[PDB]
Amino acid sequence: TEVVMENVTAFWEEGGTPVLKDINFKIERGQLLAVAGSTGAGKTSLLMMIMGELEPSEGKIKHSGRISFCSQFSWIMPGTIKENIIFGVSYDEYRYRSVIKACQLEEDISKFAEKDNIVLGEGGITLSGGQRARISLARAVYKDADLYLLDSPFGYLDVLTEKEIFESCVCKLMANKTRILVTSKMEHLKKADKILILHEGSSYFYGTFSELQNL
Ligand SMILES: C[n+]1cn([C@@H]2O[C@H](COP(=O)(O)OP(=O)(O)OP(=O)(O)O)[C@@H](O)[C@H]2O)c2nc(N)[nH]c(=O)c21
Ligand SMILES: [Mg+2]
Repeated sequence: TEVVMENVTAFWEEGGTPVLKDINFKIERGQLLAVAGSTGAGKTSLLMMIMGELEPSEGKIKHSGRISFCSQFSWIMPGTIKENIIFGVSYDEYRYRSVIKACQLEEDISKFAEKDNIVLGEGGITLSGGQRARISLARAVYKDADLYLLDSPFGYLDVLTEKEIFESCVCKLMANKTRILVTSKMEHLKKADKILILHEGSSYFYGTFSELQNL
């Protein structure tokens, strides 16, 4: 197993309301876990526990190795689009190009005369929300890691572009990698190896899409 939570409960504030309550799941190496639930359900807080930023008050957690995290809030730093995606990791042309194709960024980049050297974050280009989201996702996917934590990464995308990038990036390009994707979309839940739906900190459902259909 690469990631396990067993009977996990946690609090952000000593003696507040628990942000996660008796949570259970397991992901084997290379699988995809979909994490769903309404705002404030605890999805980002669950990822923070995996990243060691929130400690359990009850229960056990297993994970090892390097993490790459994609925030639900896209961001860019001053530098070229290539520098933003590689973000300090060593460069490889094939890997970089594979990521930007999987993220549909090749189309955007081909329209600038400076191509991958277009400068972001310095008052020239103002990117759209969807462009900034795809760059943020590409940054997280380019990094080599044992576990990818993708927190609602499809912000501002129309539903067909979201579907296409889910399929080319999260399912195909990342097929061999352990992934946790925070997402609400039916096709993502259907393609995941497991689904965890959170509601106000609790496990509303944990199992497969097939199991849920049989209910
Ligand atoms: C991300 N985060 C959330 N909280 C609070 O933890 C509770 C669960 O908040 P959440 O951010 O985990 O919910 P979720 O990611 O499901 O919501 P969404 O992104 O809108 O879809 C809420 O009370 C937050 O205010 C947080 N509280 C502290 N103290 N530190 C944090 O980093 C933090
Ligand atoms: Mg969140």
